[PDB]
Parts: sequence; structure tokens; C-alpha cells
Amino acid sequence: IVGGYTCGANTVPYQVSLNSGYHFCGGSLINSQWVVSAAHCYKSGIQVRLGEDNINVVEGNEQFISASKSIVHPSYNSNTLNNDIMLIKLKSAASLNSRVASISLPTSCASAGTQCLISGWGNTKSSGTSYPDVLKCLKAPILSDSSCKSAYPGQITSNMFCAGYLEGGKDSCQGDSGGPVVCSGKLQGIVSWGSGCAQKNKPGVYTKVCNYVSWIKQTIASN
Ligand SMILES: [Ca+2]
Repeated sequence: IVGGYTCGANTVPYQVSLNSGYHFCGGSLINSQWVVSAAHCYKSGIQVRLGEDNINVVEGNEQFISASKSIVHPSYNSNTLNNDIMLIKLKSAASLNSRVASISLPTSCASAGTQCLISGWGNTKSSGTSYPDVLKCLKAPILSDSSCKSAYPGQITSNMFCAGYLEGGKDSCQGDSGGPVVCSGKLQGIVSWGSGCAQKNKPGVYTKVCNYVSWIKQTIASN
């Protein structure tokens, strides 16, 4: 997250770190046994780390749980990033309380102009590289359909939206992929892609979660 602020310990209690000997992606806890993340983050041997704030120090509150299943959406396209969503089943249920909690799925799409919270442990610089120890947050609005398509001609599907800032300096970034975009207490997006990070006229592009609510519930119920 570039241009964001330190969230504070366990103020985003649904935020997870996906770990393979290092932090590589984010995700969102949606019930005690299941996490939602981005398909482009798929790999085998995932450990899910819940209740994290400082990802390099054991502070108390963490729960580390192995992934037992990782289900990439069957229509995921790795060139376009269409259908960039995956579901991870935890090997055992997480223990939920005030510091570890699930986030609700949407019950309608969010409009243009709605303010959302985006969070993660990704790069905090637009040019070079610097990775934070603690969780960073950014408030960003959802942009209009037309501005999104003007920004990325021919690349925006109906399963994507843009959010952020067209003037530069505030965006999600590498290492934030798969992390949550929450508006009014609902998970509306998943951090997916963008051109650099925090460049002028190039906002972040997010998977539109409300299009996948029925798929998510059926996939959970079957697995
Ligand atoms: Ca920690």
C-alpha cells in the first residue's frame, strides 16, 4: 500500500497473510474455515496466518494454519486476470474472537464514489521497494465504470472495478494482491492488478466480489 497509514494492531481482524516461508499475498477470512484471495496468488504449500500485525515478530494473537484445499475459479484467465478469485480451505477451523473475525459477503454491488478500506503488507513505494513490518491501510473510493475503461482501454471486464486516485501517490501494490477491499462492512473487492503502483491516471483494479457470491457459497457447500 503506497500513501496509506498504519492500521494499528488487529483493527482489520479479517485480514490474513498467506505465507510460503515468506509473506507473498493477502486474503480475507470469510468464515472459520475459509479464506478468499486472488487466483494469481495460487501455489501449493500455503500457510494462512491470522491475527497478524507485525509479520516479522511473534506478538501473541497469531494463528498459523495450513491450507488443505486451494480452489482457483475454473474460468480464471491468467493473461486477462478475468475471474481472479480463489478459495482456500483451512486444515482446522480458526478460533474467532475480537482480534480474529470473518468479514461478510455482499448482498449488492457497491456504487461509484463509495469509500472502501484496502489493507495489506505490500510495497510502500511507487519507484523502489520497501516492505512494511506492520499492516497498512488506505481509504479509497470506487471509480465510475467509464473512468475505469478510459484508464485501461480494452482490459476491464464486468468482473472488475477500479478504485483509488487518478492523481497518483495512493494505491495498493505488489504484495497486497488478494487482500480485501471492504465497503460498509462488506467484502466488495479483492486486490488484483494495475499498471506500476500509484501512477497518475492508473488506478488499482479489483475483482468484483458481488459477482461471485453464489459461486463462493456453492463451492463451500460442496467441499
Ligand atoms: Ca506477528
